[PDB]
Amino acid sequence: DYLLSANGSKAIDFVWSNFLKHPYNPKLKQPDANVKAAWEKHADWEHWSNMGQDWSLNTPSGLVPRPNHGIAHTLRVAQLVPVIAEFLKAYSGDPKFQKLTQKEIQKAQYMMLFSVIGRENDMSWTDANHYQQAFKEAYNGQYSKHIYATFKENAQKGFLNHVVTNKSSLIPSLFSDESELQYWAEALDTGISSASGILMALAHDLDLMRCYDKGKFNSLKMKDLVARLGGNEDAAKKLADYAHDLIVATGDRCMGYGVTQDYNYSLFGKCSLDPNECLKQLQSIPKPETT
Repeated sequence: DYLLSANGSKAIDFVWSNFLKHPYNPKLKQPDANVKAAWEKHADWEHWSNMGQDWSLNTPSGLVPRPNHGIAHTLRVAQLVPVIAEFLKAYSGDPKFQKLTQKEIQKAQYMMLFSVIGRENDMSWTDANHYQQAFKEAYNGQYSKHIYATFKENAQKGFLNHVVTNKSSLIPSLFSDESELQYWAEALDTGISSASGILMALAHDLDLMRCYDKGKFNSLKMKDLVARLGGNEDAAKKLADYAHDLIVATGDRCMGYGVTQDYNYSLFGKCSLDPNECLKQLQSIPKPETT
């Protein structure tokens, strides 16, 4: 809905041109030797190479930077938000989800456009916890700034930059005033009980089927989604099927759910190098109906 609006289109162009079309930062590709050694002692941690994973992807259309957190991912999580809201209203059994007016849902969708702009590598929140702990263990307890939290602070900076540059178009029609804007900017700091926060978290969670294996996606994402939909596994599966179909529509990899696939390099390149083409492919997917 909001992604074709003037405000949506301008936000997409901002995040694409200033952040998402550019490479990750080579200085964040891997830890130093000391941090690596401390990290490797934790056999239960995913390997430190997660920091440099998914750096870029060659496609017939060009070399795609940040392929696992680029324009296709960003547009999909934004597109998921209104559909998730309709599923929550239909199946959650929690009346708190009717605080989701169109304006609320549009703000949540808008925020998702800024949800990965601060990234300088592909590492997860858990990876950043591990880096910070490994740093402490390698360097006599010394403190280091949490890498993922720094990404989110940089995203807040870029979000606020865009919104204030376009304040007359966004306040009060999307954000009522500067105080409300401040609350939504603080909502980018994702590490959650509000209706809009749950909505944004579920969009992030669903799209992780692109990079989680099936055991991890089912245990860490699907169980929670089913419980949020009142235990309705059929409804959760319809919603996950939609997230899967958006992934396939953009040529992206799908590892954790449904009919799995590797990248379609041609389609992924076309979508990942042209936001408007990516959005066109996304909107060709039927939105599921709720009872």
